[PDB]
Amino acid sequence: RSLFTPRFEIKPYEYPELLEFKDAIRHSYWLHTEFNFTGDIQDFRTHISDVERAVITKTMLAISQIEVSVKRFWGNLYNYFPKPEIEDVGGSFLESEIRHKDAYSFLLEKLGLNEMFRNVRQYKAIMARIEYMEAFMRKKDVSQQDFVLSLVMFSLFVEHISLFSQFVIMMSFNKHKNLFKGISNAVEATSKEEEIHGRFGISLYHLLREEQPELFTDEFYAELKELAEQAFNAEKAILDWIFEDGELSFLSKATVENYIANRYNNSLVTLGLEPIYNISPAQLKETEWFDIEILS
Amino acid sequence: RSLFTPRFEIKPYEYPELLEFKDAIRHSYWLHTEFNFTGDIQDFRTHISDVERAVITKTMLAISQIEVSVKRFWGNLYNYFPKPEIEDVGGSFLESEIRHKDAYSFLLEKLGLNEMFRNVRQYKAIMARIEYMEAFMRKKDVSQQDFVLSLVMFSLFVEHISLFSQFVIMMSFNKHKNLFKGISNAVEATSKEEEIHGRFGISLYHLLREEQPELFTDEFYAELKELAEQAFNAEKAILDWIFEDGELSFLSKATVENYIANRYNNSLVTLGLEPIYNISPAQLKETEWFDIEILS
Ligand SMILES: [Mg+2]
Ligand SMILES: [Mg+2]
Ligand SMILES: [Mn+2]
Ligand SMILES: [Mn+2]
Ligand SMILES: [Mn+2]
Ligand SMILES: [Mn+2]
Repeated sequence: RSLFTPRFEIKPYEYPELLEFKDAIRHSYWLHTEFNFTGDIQDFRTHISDVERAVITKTMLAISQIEVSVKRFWGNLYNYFPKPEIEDVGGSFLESEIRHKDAYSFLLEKLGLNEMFRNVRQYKAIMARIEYMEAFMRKKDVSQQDFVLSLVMFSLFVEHISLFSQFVIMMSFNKHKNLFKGISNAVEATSKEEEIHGRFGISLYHLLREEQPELFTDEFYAELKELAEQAFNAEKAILDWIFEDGELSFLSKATVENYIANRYNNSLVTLGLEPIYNISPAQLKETEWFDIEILS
Repeated sequence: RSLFTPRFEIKPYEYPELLEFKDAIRHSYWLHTEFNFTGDIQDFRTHISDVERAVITKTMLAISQIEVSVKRFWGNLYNYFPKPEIEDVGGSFLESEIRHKDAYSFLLEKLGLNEMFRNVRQYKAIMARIEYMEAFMRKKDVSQQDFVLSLVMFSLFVEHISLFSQFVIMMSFNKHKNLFKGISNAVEATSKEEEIHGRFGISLYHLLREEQPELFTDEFYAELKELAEQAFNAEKAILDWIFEDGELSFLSKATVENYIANRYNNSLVTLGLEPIYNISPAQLKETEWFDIEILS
């Protein structure tokens, strides 16, 4: 049994447990047309302060900078792991990313953000994210080991963390102020699907660690740690930018930073590595409603 | 404007009209778990003749030989036409083919046809189909002209013709005898999506004819006609095989042949070529109910 070995016949499956990720993404299926964003537009116009409007503007630009794009990694995974069950999951995930793109493209239009988004790659903090996401993928085609590192970084640090500070910010407006219910619904649906995407990569990692332990060298983990540090520093910079004009009365920048730092620790621990950030349990209690909503 | 030219920015779309095929396939979305097949299994065991059982067995094997496979052409289209709107349609189409695969894999298992399907290449007519489908694709990466020929043959023949004799056969049991209602519903839903798939390819053909006329040489059309004839001969052989133990009391082989010969003529006319076959109006009237059902 090897993930890298092509298999022509559909059945019997070699990795039947992976099909649960296809079942999961079918259950999570959603389209933005299931929500009416009229109340969100009203909220953006007259129910928030200028400080809050600046936060929401930059948070939605940051979400869209990932979601409003062509995302083909999961759809292409079969080229590296040529298994029928890999294509079943990867192609279903790619379609889910089309649905996400349509949702956030619609929201950019409705919030009047198209012009700002056209220039989004101008913001220094966005450039920092682009830098690490490009670094994550740069060598994916060089070797099996380099591909596996790209897969791990994408699954555990992009899919499970990059957008989550923005997801928490947007859903916090609904939790604390009963505002932006439509965007809260779209963000919740998106979060659940990104959780599924990253968990697929975690399963692949555990399989790969058993099948080809020689890929997982000291050098592999040292580079992974360096890349994860670059990613966290960039997502902190995104938070500094989002809150540059003032913080929210109901959710501080530090609390959001603590939330994603805990997710970096969790990803490192999932990989077998040590956690490195000192987490506030009190601030985690402040945001734990989000994890209960997304995962329960 | 050129389909071969990469575009990075999502909006504005260069080919916004192609997004209607994404809308269409979202509207047609279905899973086989929406249907109860228990009545169909009982029908297969107890409510049909030995002649009818042979027809259904081979017809379901023939549908499955295409549908129960790894089908990546639409997902890979972006590699050749690197447009966001192409990925939107192609990725959504690929996911629809995963749903088709799951439906017919389920029906193979429920009808006890797994072992027959494992040996489906023993059948001469199936080998004839494999041969033309391989011929359609084997040069797709040699040149732009070869890729477009593969795209045209896949669109106008594999998606619009290959399975449709089998779709008509399966839905005819419900139409004339109120049997196999579950499979009728699944085949109807499959037919609607294959219609959408082929229509997308037709739209691409018309665009390419205008943008890239240098591809559509006398030699291109000569090779197209040769491949189309090879494919139609093979689908006639599939029909001969499906009915070789006897024809149905309510639907003759000639009537089904006439139906697909008309579709074949129509694909040729769509391409600007002459129709090949004389078509019986009376037999077309016998199967008109099917086109009404699919096109509603
Ligand atoms: Mg909920
Ligand atoms: Mg109907
Ligand atoms: Mn997404
Ligand atoms: Mn994702
Ligand atoms: Mn299909
Ligand atoms: Mn199709």
